[PDB]
Amino acid sequence: MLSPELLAKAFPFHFAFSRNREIVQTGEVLERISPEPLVGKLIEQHFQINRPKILIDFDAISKQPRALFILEFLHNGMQLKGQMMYQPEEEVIFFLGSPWITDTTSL
Amino acid sequence: PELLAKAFPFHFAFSRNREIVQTGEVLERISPEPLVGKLIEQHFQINRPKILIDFDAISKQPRALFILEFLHNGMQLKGQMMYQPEEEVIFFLGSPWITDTTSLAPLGIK
Repeated sequence: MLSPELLAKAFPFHFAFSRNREIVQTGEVLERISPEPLVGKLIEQHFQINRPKILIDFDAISKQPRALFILEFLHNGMQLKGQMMYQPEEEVIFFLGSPWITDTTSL
Repeated sequence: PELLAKAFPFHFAFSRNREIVQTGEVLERISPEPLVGKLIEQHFQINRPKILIDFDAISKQPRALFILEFLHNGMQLKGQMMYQPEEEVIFFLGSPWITDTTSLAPLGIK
């Protein structure tokens, strides 16, 4: 029921990836923040998954739809937390992440 | 900053009297009634942690993930409660859990 334009705007720090681990879309704020452009790049060159303890693996990720995911943006060290929303029809996962705001979190 | 208002379109901010003083762009769009000036407990419940809706109590859980439920439709918003001592407000930087059913459409007439 969710508009793709609405989803993207609702989550300014999201990224979406395909099963080859390539990033296919990013939110407005995330893109503006990254030094390299993220679309076309592999997840593991820009992110680390801190929680749950699992592989950056499309299939492994699709098996945990209720888990709170915590990813680190390797560039600034921000801890992004959120849902990994699986779209089986599109063969895309959306990490609908947003940063924890601590005193030393720099955007 | 006031980028915070933009990067968290579902946020709301509140004061010690539990009055909502500010809301994100998307939260207002989907709300059945304007939230600014309303009391938190008329519109939301806290599911996690198992705490009172209380400015002081919330301010002492700075590292907890809060789960609030928007009472109107059962939407679960998850996020940080970020205290701002200099402004005398807490920001709930929540985001909705997204399901097949999720609508981020404005409500229409009535």
